[PDB]
Amino acid sequence: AMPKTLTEKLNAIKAAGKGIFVPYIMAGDHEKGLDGLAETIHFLEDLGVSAIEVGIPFSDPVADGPVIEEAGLRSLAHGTSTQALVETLKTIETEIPLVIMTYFNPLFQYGVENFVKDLADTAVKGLIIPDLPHEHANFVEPFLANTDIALIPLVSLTTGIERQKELIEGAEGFIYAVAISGNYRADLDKHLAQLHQVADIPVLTGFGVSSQADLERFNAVSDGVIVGSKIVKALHQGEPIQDFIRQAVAYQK
Amino acid sequence: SNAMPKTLTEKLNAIKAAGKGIFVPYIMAGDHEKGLDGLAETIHFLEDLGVSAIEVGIPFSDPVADGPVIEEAGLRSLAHGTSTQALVETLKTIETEIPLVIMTYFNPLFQYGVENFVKDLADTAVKGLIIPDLPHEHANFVEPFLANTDIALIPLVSLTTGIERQKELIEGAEGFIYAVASGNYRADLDKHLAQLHQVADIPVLTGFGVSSQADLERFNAVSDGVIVGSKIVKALHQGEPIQDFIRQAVAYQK
Repeated sequence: AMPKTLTEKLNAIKAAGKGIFVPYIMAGDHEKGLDGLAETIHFLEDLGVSAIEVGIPFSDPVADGPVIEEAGLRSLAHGTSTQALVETLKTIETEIPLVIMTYFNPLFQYGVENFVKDLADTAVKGLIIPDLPHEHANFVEPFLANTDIALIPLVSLTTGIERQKELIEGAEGFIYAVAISGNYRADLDKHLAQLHQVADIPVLTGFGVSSQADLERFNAVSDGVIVGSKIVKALHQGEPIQDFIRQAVAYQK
Repeated sequence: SNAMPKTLTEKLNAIKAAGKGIFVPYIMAGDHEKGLDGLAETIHFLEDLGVSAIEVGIPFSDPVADGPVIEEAGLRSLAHGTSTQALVETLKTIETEIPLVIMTYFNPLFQYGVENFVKDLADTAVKGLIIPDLPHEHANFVEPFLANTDIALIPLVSLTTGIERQKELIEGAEGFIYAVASGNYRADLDKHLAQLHQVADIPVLTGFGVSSQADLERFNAVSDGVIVGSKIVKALHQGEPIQDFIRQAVAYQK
């Protein structure tokens, strides 16, 4: 198509028998932060550089909190890789359905289609991708079409009900309710119950369950609970957690 | 509908229908004395307690491979409140005849929205894009959005992994080619650089550590030019002299 101006400009320098010189700078690494970027660029322009590489600093998307953040670091230090996890999961036989929770990047690096196909014969029945926006569900949903893997949607309890209906339309597996300042104190119990009524599949409460009291409260207004930090921490530190789980599983009505 | 209903929905509905609460523990895969080899043990432990399902976390691994100087520069930048959104806005402000090449890992791009990012830079000095951790097989996530634009997607080509293998990357290259890798008898790099140089239809630049004029001249003998990263970032930060080095480098004639 239309030739790109960067190719043209570099070809011209080469054609003139001059060496191409491209400095790299980190955007925002300046006394004035991003307000220093123009100054740096013009400084390099004045010296007649061919082009300038402008780096964007990398921030991770992990928002799970310290207990789980540390568990991830321990896991990586044991040499855990996505590929090795998939292979290990093929090994494991269980009647319990497994739900994979991952951020998008590891999935993307592995290959979404590959990941789904490689788990076809496993105990994996669900997939949660916390940083995948609803508008970009097409990155995963097509590959789950013929499979036994449900894409679980994360639904914010504080958003309007029409928005929640949109998120959960065509949802499979279950609905993961999340609740994240403001002079307005939201009644979480009310919102949870409202979501519960509206949904055609099970609604689980996925925040703030650390005690039997928490567990009973949320079971009154939903189908159940997801418990993360407490279990991860207990397993790591060797605290007994059997009693808590036994009691939780035995919740009736 | 016409498709088979998912087993997870059925299993959870059955627990609910029995009037029992659903209970789902989360575990981090690999967080065990035995690492991944402990996963089965943990799952069976939870199965024995009659949990409804198990959430199995995948650890997130950092993609940054830039080295200490640039790693530190990133942390400084973040501590100044730098965001992708603010960078884009700042770039709309900047007028320059020099073409700018954005280097980013995929995740920040993904978070921003690839299409948004490209459209938001449409009228700016950005003419190139480098995404070190974008696998060639998944170039469809970016390439389509660059189709009608003036932004070239620059490929990283490894000199060690053999040029013919990376034929697809090189043939479908725009902007320039970023090559990555008398003494030490690893003169395989010189040979590979020269081979890549002949085969390429656009300029080939060296992205090995250039820290001296000697480094610069060596690579210019077998390529069209160099990219200089750590040396410049460190010098700007530490107030080391850099103007002379750049002046000399820009002026170099073979």
